[PDB]
Amino acid sequence: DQQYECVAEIGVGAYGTVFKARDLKNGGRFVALKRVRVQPLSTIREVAVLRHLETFEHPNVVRLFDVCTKLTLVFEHVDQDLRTYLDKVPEPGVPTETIKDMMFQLLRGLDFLHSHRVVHRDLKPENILVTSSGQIKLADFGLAVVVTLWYRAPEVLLQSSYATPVDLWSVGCIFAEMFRRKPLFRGSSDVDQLGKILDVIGLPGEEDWPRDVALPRQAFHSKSAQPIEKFVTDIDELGKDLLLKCLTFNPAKRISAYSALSHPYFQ
Ligand SMILES: CC(C)n1c(C(C)(C)O)nc2c(F)cc(-c3nc(N[C@@H]4CCOC[C@H]4O)ncc3Cl)cc21
Repeated sequence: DQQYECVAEIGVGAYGTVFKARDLKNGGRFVALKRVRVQPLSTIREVAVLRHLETFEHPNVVRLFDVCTKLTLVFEHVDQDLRTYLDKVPEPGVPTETIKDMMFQLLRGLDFLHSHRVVHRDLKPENILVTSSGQIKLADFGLAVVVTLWYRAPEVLLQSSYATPVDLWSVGCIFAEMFRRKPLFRGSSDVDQLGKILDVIGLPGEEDWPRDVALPRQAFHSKSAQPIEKFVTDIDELGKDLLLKCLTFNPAKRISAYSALSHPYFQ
C-alpha cells in the first residue's frame, strides 16, 4: 500500500505486525497499521464483526478507518497506553476522580463490546489506550515476561470457560492497579497465577470450583481471604465493593460491565 508510510514498529503479533504509519491521503495523520497474514471463513467473519462494531463509532473503542486486501487494518493512532500513563504519573499517584473517570470509560467500552457478543479476552493496560484528551479507547481485540497472565481470570487459568466475565476479572485487576501503580497479581505461570489470586480472595466454595478441570481446589492451600485494603490502600468503601464484585471467583456471580456502570461508586 503506497497510501501509508511506516515509521515505527508498534509490535508483533501472532499472525502479523502493527506499525505506526503516516496516512498520506488524510493529512499525514498517524495511524496504527496492522498487516495480518492468511494461510478462511473464521478470519473473514472476525473482520466483518470488527467492521460492524465500527459503524457504531463508540467513543471508548479505537476507530477503524480502513480495511484493505494479506489483510491491512487501519486504526486511529493513540500516543500512549494505560501502562505508560501509570508509569509517568507523579507521586502520590492518579487522582481519585481520574481513576473514577477512566474506569467508567473502560466499563463503557467493555459494555459496548459485551452487548455485541464480543469478548476482549486479553484486556490489559497495554491495550487500553489513553488519548491526549484523557479518553480511554479499547484496542487489540476481535482477531485470533507474559503480561497477559497477570490479568487472566481463574476460569481461563483452569481451562474451564471463556465468556464475557473473563474481561470483568481483568477490569478488577486494572482497577486495583490504578491505585497501586503495580500489578495486583504478578504470577509466573498459570498454576502460580491462580495460587496468588487465591492467596487474596480466599478459596471459593467447593461447588464454585469448576467441574472437569485438571487443577482441583485441593491443589491450593490458601488459609483465608485477606482484606483488599491491605493491597489497595487508597481505595474507598464504594470502590472496594465494586473491586470485590469484579474479583469474584465464580464467573456467574461476577458483576457484568452493564451492572458495574450503575454501581454507587460512579454516582
Ligand atoms: C501494541 C499492542 C497493544 N497492539 C497489537 C498486538 C497484536 C501487538 O498486541 N496490535 C495492535 C493494534 F492493531 C493496534 C494498536 C494501536 N496502537 C496505538 N498506539 C500505540 C499504543 C502503545 O504505545 C505505542 C503506540 O504507538 N494506537 C492505536 C492502536 Cl489501535 C496496538 C496494538
